Parts: sequence; C-alpha cells; structure tokens
Amino acid sequence: GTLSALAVDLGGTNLRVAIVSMKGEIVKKYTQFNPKTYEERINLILQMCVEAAAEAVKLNCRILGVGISTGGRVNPREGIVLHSTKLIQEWNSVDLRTPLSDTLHLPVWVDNDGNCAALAERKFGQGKGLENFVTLITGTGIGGGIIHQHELIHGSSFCAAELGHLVVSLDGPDCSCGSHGCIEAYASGMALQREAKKLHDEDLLLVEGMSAVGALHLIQAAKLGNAKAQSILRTAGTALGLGVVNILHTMNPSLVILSGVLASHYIHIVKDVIRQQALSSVQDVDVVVSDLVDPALLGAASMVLDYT
Amino acid sequence: GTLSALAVDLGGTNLRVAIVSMKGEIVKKYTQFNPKTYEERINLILQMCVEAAAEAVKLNCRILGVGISTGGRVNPREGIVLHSTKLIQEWNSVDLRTPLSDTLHLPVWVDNDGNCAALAERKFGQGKGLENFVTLITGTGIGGGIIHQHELIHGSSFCAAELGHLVVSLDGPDCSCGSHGCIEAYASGMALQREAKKLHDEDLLLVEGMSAVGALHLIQAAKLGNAKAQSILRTAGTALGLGVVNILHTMNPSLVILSGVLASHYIHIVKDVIRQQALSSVQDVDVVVSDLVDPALLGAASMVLDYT
Ligand SMILES: Nc1ncnc2c1ncn2[C@@H]1O[C@H](COP(=O)(O)OP(=O)(O)O)[C@@H](O)[C@H]1O
Ligand SMILES: Nc1ncnc2c1ncn2[C@@H]1O[C@H](COP(=O)(O)OP(=O)(O)O)[C@@H](O)[C@H]1O
Ligand SMILES: CC(=O)N[C@H]1[C@@H](O)[C@H](O)[C@@H](COP(=O)(O)O)O[C@@H]1O
Ligand SMILES: CC(=O)N[C@H]1[C@@H](O)[C@H](O)[C@@H](COP(=O)(O)O)O[C@@H]1O
Ligand SMILES: [Ca+2]
Ligand SMILES: [Ca+2]
Ligand SMILES: [Ca+2]
Ligand SMILES: [Ca+2]
Ligand SMILES: [Mg+2]
Ligand SMILES: [Mg+2]
Ligand SMILES: [Zn+2]
Ligand SMILES: [Zn+2]
Repeated sequence: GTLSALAVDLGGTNLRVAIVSMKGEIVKKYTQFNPKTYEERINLILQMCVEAAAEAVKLNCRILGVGISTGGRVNPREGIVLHSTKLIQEWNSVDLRTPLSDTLHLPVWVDNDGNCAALAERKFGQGKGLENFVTLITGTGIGGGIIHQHELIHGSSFCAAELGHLVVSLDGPDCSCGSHGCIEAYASGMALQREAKKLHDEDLLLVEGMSAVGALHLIQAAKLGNAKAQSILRTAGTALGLGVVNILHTMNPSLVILSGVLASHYIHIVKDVIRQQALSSVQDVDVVVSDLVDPALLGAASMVLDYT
Repeated sequence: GTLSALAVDLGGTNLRVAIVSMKGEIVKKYTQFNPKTYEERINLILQMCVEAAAEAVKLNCRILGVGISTGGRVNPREGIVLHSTKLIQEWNSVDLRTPLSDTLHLPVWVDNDGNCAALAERKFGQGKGLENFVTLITGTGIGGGIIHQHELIHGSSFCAAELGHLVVSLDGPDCSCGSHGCIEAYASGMALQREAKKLHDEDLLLVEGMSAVGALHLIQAAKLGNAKAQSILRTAGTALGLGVVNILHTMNPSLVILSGVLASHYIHIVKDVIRQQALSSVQDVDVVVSDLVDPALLGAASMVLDYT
C-alpha cells in the first residue's frame, strides 16, 4: 500500500521527520528541537526515523527510502555534511548515509535544505516544468536553491545557492556565518527576533492591542502602527530585495519563489526593490510566495520519490 | 591564406575593430571613440568593418565572419541589441546582424562584451577546459560572463551575468544604470575617474613625484603615499570583492578571472575580502588576472572561429 518516503529536515531551530506520500501529502509529521550537540542530534534523528518507520507500517505506507534536508554545505553523492555555520553546531564532516542506512535498511539521500526547497518547488510547486528558477527560503536563517536547465546547481565545491550569505552592505549587521551584511543577518527569523528584543528592551515594541518575543511580534506591531518596527521591517525587506536583484543580475531566472513564514510579509517590498533598482530586462521576472506547506521536508521526500 | 575573424568591440569609451587569426593573434586593430548617437555609431562600425575587410585581403587573411562584442543586453540568436544603460546611448532594439551581413556579405554573431570576455577565456585563456568559471571585466563599466557546464549562461531574458550591477550597499553611489550601490558605481574606470576628479578638485590628489585626470592617477597617487586615494581604492576594491563573494555564494565557480586595466590593482584586495568574509567551502576558489590582452575583442572573434 501507499508508496512513501521518509523525510527529515534539520534547521536552525527544529528537527522534523515525516512520512510523505508519492503525491506530496504529509501523512504524519514529528517535531522536536534540533539538539545542540552531535551525539544528541544523530541519536534523535535515528530514534525519530525508527519510530516513523514503525508508524508507517501501522498506517499502511510502504517506505522507499529516506531523504534528508539539512542546513550546511552537503556532498549529496556521498551523503556527507561537509561544513555548517554555527546555526547547527558540531555538524562538519558528518556521514549521514551510513548510520541511517545501517539502522533503517533503506537508501539515503542528503542535500542542503534550500536545495531541497528547490526540488519541492520543481516536483510539487510553482517551479514545475520550468528551465530556471530560484527559491529563497526564510526560516531561522535564509536558504537558497537554484534550478538551471531543470536541475540543481550545486557548484564546484557544493556551495552554490548559499543565498542567505549574499552581501548587500559594506558594513551592516553581523551574521552567524562570521561575515556581516549578509541578507540573512538583516532578514532572517533570527535577525528579526533580535531586532524585536532590541525594541522591547527599550520598551518600544508593544503598542495598543498586543500582549518568547520574536519576528511575528515585530510584524504584528508594525501592522498596528509602530513606526520603528515598520522601519526595521522595511530595512529587512530592502536587504532581501537587493539579494534578489543580485540573483536576477547573476542568473536571470524566470521565477523567484519566496517561502517560509516571512515570505508573505516580504513579497511586496521585494517587488518594489526590483522595480526601483533592477535592470529593465529582468522586470518581467515572476516573484511569488510558495504554495507548499513545508518545501524543505517535501524536497527531502522528492529525492526519494524521484530517484529510488 | 590565414583563417581569421573580424572582431568588433563597442564599450563605454572605445569602438575597436580587429582582424584576429585562428590562433588568437590580433593581426591589426583599429581604434576610435564610440560615437554618442546611433546614426554615427552604425556608420562608423560599418566604415571600420569595410576598411578592415579590405586590409585583411592585403594582409592575406581570409575573413570567415564578424563577431560583435557590445555593452548592453543582447539576443545572440537574433543578433539584436535589446537594451543598454546610458553608457551607450541610443542602443535599444538594434538589429546589428542585418546591416553588417548585407554590407560585408558575412555571417554575423553578437553578444554582450562580458559574455565575449568569458568566451575568450574559455578558448584562449585560463578558462580553457573548465566546467565552470566566471569573469569580471573592468573597463569604463564592469562586465561579467558566466560559464557553467562549459557554456555561457545567458538567462531567461538575456540578462544573466550583468555582474557590474551586483549591489553591495543599501545606499552607496549612483550608478549609470539608474540604481545605486552597484559594484560598477564603486569600482569601474568611470567611478574611479569621478573620485580622482573629486580629490583633484579639493587639490587633494597630486603628491610629490606627479604632474585628463583618471583612474591611473588615483592608483599612481596611492602608490606614492596619498592616504585619501588609498582609502578610495580600498573602498572600491572591497566593493568589487563583495561582488565576488556574491558570485561565489551564488554559482560557486572553481575560478574567477579578473580582466581589464584595473584587474592587477584589485586582485589582492578581492582575495582579502574573500578570505575575510566568504564561506569556508569557497576558500579554494582560484582568483587570477587574465593573461589575455583584450578579452572582449578576442571573444567576439571566438564566436566566429568556433561556430562558422
Ligand atoms: N509561527 C511560526 N511558524 C514558523 N516559523 C516561525 C514562526 N514564528 C517564528 N518563526 C521563525 O522561523 C523559525 C521556525 O521555522 P522553521 O522552518 O521550523 O525553522 P528552521 O528551518 O530554522 O528549523 C524560528 O526560528 C523563528 O525564527
Ligand atoms: N591606459 C589605459 N588603458 C586601458 N584603459 C584605461 C586606461 N586608463 C584608463 N582606462 C579606463 O578604461 C577605459 C578604457 O578601456 P576600454 O576597455 O577601452 O574601455 P571600454 O570597454 O569602456 O571602451 C576608460 O574609460 C578608462 O576609464
Ligand atoms: C547550518 C548552515 O550552515 N546553514 C546555512 C544554510 O546552509 C542554510 O540553508 C540556511 C537556512 O536554514 P534555516 O533558516 O534554519 O531553515 O541557514 C544558513 O544560512
Ligand atoms: C551599455 C551597457 O548596458 N553596459 C553595461 C554592461 O552590459 C556592460 O557589460 C558593462 C561593461 O562595459 P565597459 O566597461 O565599457 O567594457 O557596462 C555596463 O555595466
Ligand atoms: Ca554557538
Ligand atoms: Ca543552498
Ligand atoms: Ca547621457
Ligand atoms: Ca554580461
Ligand atoms: Mg526547516
Ligand atoms: Mg572594451
Ligand atoms: Zn552570512
Ligand atoms: Zn548599476
């Protein structure tokens, strides 16, 4: 009965494991915090995979393999996480294929989470049938994935599409990658979470009709007329938009898909920045918000569904 | 006798026409200022091509076709300049193939000048045999060209590799494209020409051992201990370097080739900026100065030499 993939997504905050059908339905999803150390992370990945596999049988899903989405630079051919920013600590030169395949007796695929988001958009989303498109995924950090001639660009050292580390300032705010001025350092969930705490420190966030502060408190305060939070979100969205201009002037994709919970909040500013600053010849670019609920996780599943 | 191409290069300052051998030797080169209006430009292109063709016979070169390098966005399949920044005025929706082929009775190729630079580096330079590399060409403006899987990326609307309009500031100096903060607006010949005039206005450029001010006067003054010109060149080189980081984090090429007269002056700062700010996984990138005398012109010739 139902042909399915096991999908794993390891982000800067959450570790999720899901049973996903051929058709891109999430049958069941398990969620935990991503642990901070390697030993706990690998054990929890395995514990959650074994449990999902046992539930898949009770749900009458036939698991065909495991696909893993992860932050960090990844060698997909060897199923190895090569290097991670400190958003995921202790996550360097890690062979994920061997332990998962030995424990579960399944084939294992691995890729960067932004590259998985791209794979999801190509198979189940608005990238379907397109020769070239780019996706930018806002979560804790900002991920990217690039499709060119229908296929991912991985780069000569698996570092293509690290689009959160597009730099749009000569100075600008520090990034967790160790640089500064990265679009991630302006616009990611953790960057807005930081700015929200800053405001709230000076008691300058909460406004009439409001009450773990974070991004959505900043957005909710701007909608309700807070001038300094609007400004912060404008700077953030402008930075993201300039990151998008660089992509347009680099790859010139026909479509840019923004996903993650911040996507809806940024789209209108990104389109304004393109209009105001990009070359005329890229003005026909389509910029949309993703119609998928969890691109990374669906993308991890798509590696299994397409290549098994 | 000698198999050759006619090559034309139209930049922001100069219009050059050359007879180039199979082997990438420039047999003879004619140089004029690029005119400012369409009528004069097209007439001078034709006048210089007819003359070069007549000299080729006297030099015993057999011309196989004409390749044209030009600033602006170009549809190579149709031989049409689509849109140009004001660096070349009156240079929109221009069919170059028809008039050149009717007048010279030769096949005509056309591409952006940065894309031609890439073609030159792939055939005659340090891009030979490489799956992926990028070139950035500094002249009046900054051009780019991207090779991926051995071939140019032109983009879904012929605007790929407009790398001079990578943006590395939320504000920054105005660019001739109409934006601001573009690497071209910091680091191109015309941007340094502007800063040199600024210094010299405040009588603050010339130092002991010096005497149409321009980029090389700024570089020559910094070598000789002028602190404000050093600073200007540092900001310029940092901007270019951040443009390079964006490319690395986007395409992750194995090689970046800097060309044009400013290349030697920028290389050491670009490598410093990469070292200080790019992800670890792109630190093995090779960054070199081009060994070719005129990549754009040689690239225009390479379209003829390779495809005739
Ligand atoms: N209601 C919400 N839903 C999803 N993400 C949120 C929400 N509120 C804040 N966020 C931001 O997005 C992150 C959680 O989204 P997720 O895709 O799980 O992130 P990751 O890929 O970083 O694990 C949090 O770190 C937070 O910064
Ligand atoms: N000695 C030099 N040789 C080449 N280029 C120079 C020199 N001095 C300044 N330049 C800069 O480069 C431009 C000329 O180089 P070229 O490749 O002919 O430019 P373009 O492609 O803009 O015509 C000038 O606009 C100037 O800003
Ligand atoms: C561990 C690491 O190096 N992460 C970087 C990317 O590789 C990742 O794609 C992105 C999105 O992560 P998210 O926001 O947590 O989904 O974060 C960081 O920029
Ligand atoms: C006319 C026009 O739109 N030019 C733009 C590019 O297309 C061109 O590649 C570049 C290099 O020109 P150069 O410096 O004069 O060689 O200049 C501008 O950025
Ligand atoms: Ca830490
Ligand atoms: Ca990526
Ligand atoms: Ca003008
Ligand atoms: Ca170009
Ligand atoms: Mg995630
Ligand atoms: Mg030129
Ligand atoms: Zn960064
Ligand atoms: Zn510009």
